[PDB]
Amino acid sequence: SFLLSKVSFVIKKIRLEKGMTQEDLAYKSNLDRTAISGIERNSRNLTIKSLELIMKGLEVSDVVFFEMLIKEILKHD
Amino acid sequence: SFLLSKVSFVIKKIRLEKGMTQEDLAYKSNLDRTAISGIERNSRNLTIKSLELIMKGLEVSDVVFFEMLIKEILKHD
Repeated sequence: SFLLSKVSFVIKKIRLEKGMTQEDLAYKSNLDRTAISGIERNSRNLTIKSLELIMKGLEVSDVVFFEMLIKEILKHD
Repeated sequence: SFLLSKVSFVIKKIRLEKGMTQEDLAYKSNLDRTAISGIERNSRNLTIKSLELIMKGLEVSDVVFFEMLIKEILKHD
């Protein structure tokens, strides 16, 4: 699907712009590394609560995240 | 948790703007009515795939959804 693949793509794009490894995010987001890897490959089973934990771990506001998700969808869907 | 409470607010807001019942949304979204009620009652997490199916069931684009969520967070914190 287009949404979960865009959510993952935006998580990875921000994590690398902040210079972070999957381990680093895992530790800051309170989710296991395998979880992070999994979501970055497919975000279908990401919950909203976890996505919030990920945003806190990237240190990115929800609003910014959503604005990048919309920009990605609009420009590339 | 904060994100989920605004997501739950936006779902309910759109559902009622559209004049749809919870039963109607449940059927169109592939999610139990018990599920929908819990999501709106903040007593229940939600996956992105679930949120996707809800948007389809509301017949709103993800972009419009997320823009409404951003306005809600921004104007009302």
